Amino acid sequence: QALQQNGSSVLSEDKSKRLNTILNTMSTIYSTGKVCNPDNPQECLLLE
Amino acid sequence: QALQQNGSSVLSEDKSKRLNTILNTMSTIYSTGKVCNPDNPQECLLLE
Ligand SMILES: *[C@@H]1O[C@H](CO)[C@@H](O[C@@H]2O[C@H](CO)[C@@H](O)[C@H](O)[C@H]2NC(C)=O)[C@H](O)[C@H]1NC(C)=O
Ligand SMILES: *[C@@H]1O[C@H](CO)[C@@H](O[C@@H]2O[C@H](CO)[C@@H](O)[C@H](O)[C@H]2NC(C)=O)[C@H](O)[C@H]1NC(C)=O
Repeated sequence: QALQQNGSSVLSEDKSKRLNTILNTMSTIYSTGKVCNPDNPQECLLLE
Repeated sequence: QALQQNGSSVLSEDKSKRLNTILNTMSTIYSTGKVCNPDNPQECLLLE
């Protein structure tokens, strides 16, 4: 039963690639998001 | 008369400082400003 699980393989190929690109997009948005000042918008800050 | 010109020194000290900081601000805004796509705002392009 530790080797039986199919995981996400039961999904169709199109839906599987859609889920993969959604996960990648969410991770990238979190990793490279920027905010900056209302008065000096030339320099922005990351999160970390 | 090539050495006699008073230049910008006739201005008051506060006004001279104001003009200098205005010029520096304008140059920096031109140099470091950037724009980016409406759909993927994570990466933004400079001018040059
Ligand atoms: C994991 O994947 C297997 C095969 O990929 C799946 O088995 C299917 O099971 C149904 C119902 O018994 C059969 O009618 C199909 O013919 C099987 N294969 C197909 C074509 O999907 C099953 O979904 C999963 N097995 C477990 C234990 O979770
Ligand atoms: C710039 O040089 C001029 C030329 O002398 C200086 O002008 C003086 O003030 C008035 C306006 O020209 C004149 O009537 C005086 O004869 C000038 N005497 C001086 C030396 O003040 C002016 O002072 C100089 N500007 C600065 C910032 O020193």
